[PDB]
Amino acid sequence: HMPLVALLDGRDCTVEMPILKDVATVAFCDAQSTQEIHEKVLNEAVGALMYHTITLTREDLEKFKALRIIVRIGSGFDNIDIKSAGDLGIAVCNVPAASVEETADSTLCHILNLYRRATWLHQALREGTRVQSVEQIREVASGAARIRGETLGIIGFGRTGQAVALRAKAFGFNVLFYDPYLSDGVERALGLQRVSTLQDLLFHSDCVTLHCGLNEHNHHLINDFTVKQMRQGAFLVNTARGGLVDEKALAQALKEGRIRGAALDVHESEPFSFSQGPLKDAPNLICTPHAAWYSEQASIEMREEAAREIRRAITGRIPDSLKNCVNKDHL
Amino acid sequence: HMPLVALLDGRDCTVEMPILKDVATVAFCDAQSTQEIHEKVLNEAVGALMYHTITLTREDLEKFKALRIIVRIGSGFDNIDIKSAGDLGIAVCNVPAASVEETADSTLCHILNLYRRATWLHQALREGTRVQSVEQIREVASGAARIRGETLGIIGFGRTGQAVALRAKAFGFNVLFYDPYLSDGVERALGLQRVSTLQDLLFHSDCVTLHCGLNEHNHHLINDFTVKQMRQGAFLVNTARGGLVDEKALAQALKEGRIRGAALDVHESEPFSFSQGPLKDAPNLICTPHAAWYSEQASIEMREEAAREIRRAITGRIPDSLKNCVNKDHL
Amino acid sequence: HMPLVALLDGRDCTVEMPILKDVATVAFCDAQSTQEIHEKVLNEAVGALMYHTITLTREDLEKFKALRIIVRIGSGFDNIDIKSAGDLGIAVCNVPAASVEETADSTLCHILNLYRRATWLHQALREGTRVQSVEQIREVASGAARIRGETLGIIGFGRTGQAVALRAKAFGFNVLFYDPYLSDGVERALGLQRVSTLQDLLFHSDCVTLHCGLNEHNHHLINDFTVKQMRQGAFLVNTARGGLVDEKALAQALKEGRIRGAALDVHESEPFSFSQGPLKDAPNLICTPHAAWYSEQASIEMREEAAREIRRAITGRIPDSLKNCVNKDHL
Amino acid sequence: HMPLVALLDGRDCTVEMPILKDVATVAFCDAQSTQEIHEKVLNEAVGALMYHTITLTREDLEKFKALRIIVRIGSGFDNIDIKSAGDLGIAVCNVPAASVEETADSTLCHILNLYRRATWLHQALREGTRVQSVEQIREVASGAARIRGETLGIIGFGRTGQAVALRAKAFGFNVLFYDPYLSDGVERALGLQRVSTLQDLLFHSDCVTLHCGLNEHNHHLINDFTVKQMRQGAFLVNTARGGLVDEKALAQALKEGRIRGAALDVHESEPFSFSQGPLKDAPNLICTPHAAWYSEQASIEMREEAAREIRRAITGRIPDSLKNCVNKDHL
Ligand SMILES: Nc1ncnc2c1ncn2[C@@H]1O[C@H](COP(=O)(O)O)[C@@H](O)[C@H]1O
Ligand SMILES: Nc1ncnc2c1ncn2[C@@H]1O[C@H](COP(=O)(O)O)[C@@H](O)[C@H]1O
Ligand SMILES: Nc1ncnc2c1ncn2[C@@H]1O[C@H](COP(=O)(O)O)[C@@H](O)[C@H]1O
Ligand SMILES: Nc1ncnc2c1ncn2[C@@H]1O[C@H](COP(=O)(O)O)[C@@H](O)[C@H]1O
Ligand SMILES: [Ca+2]
Ligand SMILES: [Ca+2]
Ligand SMILES: [Ca+2]
Ligand SMILES: [Ca+2]
Repeated sequence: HMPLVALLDGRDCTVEMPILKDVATVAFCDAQSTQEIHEKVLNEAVGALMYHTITLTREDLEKFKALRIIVRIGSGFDNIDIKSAGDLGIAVCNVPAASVEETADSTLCHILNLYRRATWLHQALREGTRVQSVEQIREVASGAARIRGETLGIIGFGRTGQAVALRAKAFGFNVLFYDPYLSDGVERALGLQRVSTLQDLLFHSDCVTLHCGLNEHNHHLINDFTVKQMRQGAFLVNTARGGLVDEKALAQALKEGRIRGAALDVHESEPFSFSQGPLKDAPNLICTPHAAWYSEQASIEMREEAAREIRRAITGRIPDSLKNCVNKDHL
Repeated sequence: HMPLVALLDGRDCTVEMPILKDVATVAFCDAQSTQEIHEKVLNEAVGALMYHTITLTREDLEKFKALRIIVRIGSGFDNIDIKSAGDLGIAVCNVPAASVEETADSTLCHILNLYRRATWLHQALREGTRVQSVEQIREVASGAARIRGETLGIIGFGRTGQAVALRAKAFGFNVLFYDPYLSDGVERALGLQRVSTLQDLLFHSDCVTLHCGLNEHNHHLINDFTVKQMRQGAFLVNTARGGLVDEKALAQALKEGRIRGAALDVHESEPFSFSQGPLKDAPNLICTPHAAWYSEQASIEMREEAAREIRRAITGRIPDSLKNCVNKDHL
Repeated sequence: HMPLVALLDGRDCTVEMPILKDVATVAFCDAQSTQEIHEKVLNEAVGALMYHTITLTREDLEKFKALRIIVRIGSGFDNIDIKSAGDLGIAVCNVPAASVEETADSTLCHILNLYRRATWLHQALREGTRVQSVEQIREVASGAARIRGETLGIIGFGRTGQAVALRAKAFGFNVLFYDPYLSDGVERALGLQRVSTLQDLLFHSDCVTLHCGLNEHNHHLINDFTVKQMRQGAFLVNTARGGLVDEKALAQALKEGRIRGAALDVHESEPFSFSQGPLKDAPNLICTPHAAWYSEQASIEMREEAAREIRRAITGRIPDSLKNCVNKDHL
Repeated sequence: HMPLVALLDGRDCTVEMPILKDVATVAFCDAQSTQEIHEKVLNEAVGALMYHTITLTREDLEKFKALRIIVRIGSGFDNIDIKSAGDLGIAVCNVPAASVEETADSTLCHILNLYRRATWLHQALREGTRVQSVEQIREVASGAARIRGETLGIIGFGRTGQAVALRAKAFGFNVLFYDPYLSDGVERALGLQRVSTLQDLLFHSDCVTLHCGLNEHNHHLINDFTVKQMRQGAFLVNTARGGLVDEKALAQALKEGRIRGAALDVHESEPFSFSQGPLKDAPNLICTPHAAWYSEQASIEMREEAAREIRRAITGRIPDSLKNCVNKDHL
């Protein structure tokens, strides 16, 4: 009788089971919350696989009586109290590399959608707008702007942020980044300008894109205060984490025109709806349902890697055998 | 009393008049056809400014009794019989450089919109789709594909085509082009692979993008025959000219899935409508109303350049003074 | 009995003969001048292969009594009177693509050799210089300069020039070019700045590199006059043609320090010697013996292509069958 | 009376003193070894500035009776026992960013010097070689190779390594790297392939370039064993640290042709001489006297930064105030 591993917030384990067949019994819960988890898993689950639709607090984690590893199928782990998980003796891991370029591609797509208004232009044709003269073109496409010379400010200069920068350079962007945790000179290897503070980044950027994890020190990084530091008519793009932005502040900025447009793949409350929330009636808003990460090859890659990480934890020694443990310090 | 210059298919001459004030009387016609042009212009117009919403055949041009220059405010001139215009002693000019990067940016936006489905994903949220689980994400975003390793086939390797290639390289595309008029070795300077025939390009390309003018030899370049030469599930993008594609052929390819998606800024009949035409009910279609060229700075640049070209023709010697005459041979 | 083809200024025909065996008798002359060509070739040679070490004037070409094609094994043809050759009914062809990237790589090597002084630094160690302290390093390497922010001015924006630009961009150069024959907007497709005149290019460039053919209108393009228009302490690089530079002017500029250094793969009189010529005692000079074009694969590629061009001329119709005829107008 | 700071292995403190004037007395020793340091500095020196020409062992550091900070004017600190320095309560710092791009430029210069033989070709002309025929060009330039398609293997994917990769991509290199300390996915952000082991890197690379620090685990990383794992006729470039290569092994590889050429800015014993050492008579060797880092702007930048770091240590709290302390763990 092998250890039990549970896919907490999902139903499909097809990609994982060929890797774990002779290692662990695999069950799933399709649970949005811990309340919806059968007590068989809580008391006996040795490992857990998990996406982004369930959050595990210290109280949620204290209900598990035998869990020793949690593997987030994906890069971000802000939905898990990793320090409490470490206190309780539970290793938390992630899969960081699978969707780096997918997300950067989705990001560039949203950046170009703002500067070129292709998505809004398509809606206008879906809604029946007639664009016959060169002069109706200019009106319907009003706001489309030349990209060369514009300044793109990247918050978070890690893997995805650097992929964004590389792509942005080819379109003629002047690319800056702000990352207060990187060592001196990372800007030089890649031929970019770096700034010391968020205020400087927002001050100089016509378009601000977010590419940092959500941690204890940057909740609502974009807030009513820091939004006033953004250039008039600036763009905001967020394919990182919804909790990084105060949507109430953003909603007002868009309504008053202080921000000309925003493209958001993530939101404070998901799933997102154009009928519920602070952006209920905000203008110049493009939204995708947390899909910037998804490609068929990326989805398979991350699930196979996560399954292997579970295998390494069961058959090996924690945390030495793990390749992407994110709470070694708290463990 | 100065020579008369007429903005044929438009109303706004504000950008042009400061340049032409002391050179020519400036009138406009706001005419979609030659039938709608007041006979005062036909008999006395010495020069003409024109966009893409009116076509001038040999018969249309023979109605002008004093015209000696036509300046297309824009790069393409397929809407003017340039060889007959030259026969009749009328120089035809264009403005090629103003929207090179704007169009390449719109093109990359449409390419990424197909590979990432951001525009379709936004529609699904506008239509009320609920995307709660990781598993509804995969379904709603089904078709989104990893770009690295994919092959982008560029038809037409001129200014816009080369800007497309440069940008595409940064996303990991394998970029080929087909241009049967360029000299030997242009592929080498830019680090790209070139193919000899359209069939080869379509054979190897997962995504085909068009960046050639519409001339007498490539009407319906993409037709029922050449569409069968495209890879199964390939992408098509067209920000060049609508006449290059047989939409009846494309409509069927999209319906049967031989082409997974198409992004079109231009169409056989403009203005485009999702309710009229061969693509009335075609799936996986993204459309923009011939706006890939438009930025505020590009629109001003092209109009000022065209006004200067008109000035050079009136005050100087034709065709020696013109900087962008496109029918010197037929003149 | 087949037509005779002669390798005029060489001995080795090994690469060409498998292609021409059943098409033409192949002889060689190893001749630096026409005076050294056996009269059998002059009177009967139907085709000719040729490198850069022999020049054919109208008088040289009038000695051939049956020649109908000349194929330059290489890109440049300034050593052939192509217009007189056309008058006499002789097609002249070249092979332009084989060494585009080789030359751009040699160019970047010479550019970096000037900015980094690696070649001069190696000489100093060959001559026995002792570099022990950080302070002898600065002295021996005195002149080495930071590249980011420097301006590279490209004269000639064709295949090699554009390959130079692409590479130069990655090192942080600000790249301009001057090419008075290209159409409007070529700078935009590639994300570069263009200037109208040679004076402007030389005015703004810290390092000037030449990548244009030698034609009737740019002999001694760099002369005593235009050298005074160069920035103080500027760099000059020439991998194009020696006839483009007045070496007497350059020698003085280097001696007086108006030019800090020059890297030359070509020269007014070849073969080059550090003991003969106007640069006999010029300082800060790096020289290579007209080898910027050479790689093993490039040398084979060009010779096979040239052999095929000869084959096409003998077995087909001139000039219709030729792929790289450079005097179709004069023919 | 202020604290004393000593430039140990140098004489020039001009750039540093305006920053330290009112903070510390500044003396210099111009010492290649600790034996040559006046005892006034040993007993009273509170801080130390230092380049790469003196090494400080535990025994050297134990002679200082009041030293509390050492600042290496430069990136590498392999010449300082940092762990013993930390044991003795001495913070060790460096200046990492000043010469990132200078070194990458020197590296690319040496890489191109090998592939293009420009430096060797210039020597041949200095030695009087006559290169008249196309056929003497091929012989004298024999070995010059086409770069597109070649594989560049980077050992060490930090700041300089990544700058090397970016530049190398533009020349057509296929760039791999090996860095066993970086997290999963760094290769993806930058569009490169990564390998797990040194053997794999050496196996696939036509040209191997070193860009890692010298630490306790990679002395003689390139040794007689690992040299046999290099591809036949491969290139080696080293602008990092001389101690990374067994020159006896390299000397033999070059003599037998297993390595076609090597470009070395650093060496096991410096200063380097072509008359002393294991490479006394090694062929196909290019050498520079540890100058890859030097530009005028880089030299000033690093000295001002180091002076500021000394100022921060004297006027602030160690190690909290330091911006580039490299032994916080051992302190
Ligand atoms: N508040 C913040 N502001 C800017 N950058 C941040 C912040 N928090 C984290 N980061 C950076 O975001 C990056 C995440 O990269 P990755 O997780 O590899 O995509 C890291 O370089 C972090 O240092
Ligand atoms: N039928 C065709 N197929 C491929 N390329 C074409 C065709 N017709 C024209 N072109 C090319 O399209 C390019 C137009 O570039 P531009 O007008 O500068 O954007 C030129 O390089 C033409 O040679
Ligand atoms: N005097 C000149 N100044 C600047 N560019 C020139 C000059 N003469 C020729 N060229 C350009 O040099 C380029 C040669 O390119 P290629 O022969 O393809 O390497 C062409 O673009 C020419 O227009
Ligand atoms: N033995 C080694 N093999 C490969 N990479 C190494 C080795 N030792 C250190 N490195 C890497 O070298 C890089 C140094 O970068 P930097 O000091 O920023 O130029 C870091 O990424 C290290 O992980
Ligand atoms: Ca703006
Ligand atoms: Ca596909
Ligand atoms: Ca200078
Ligand atoms: Ca080789």
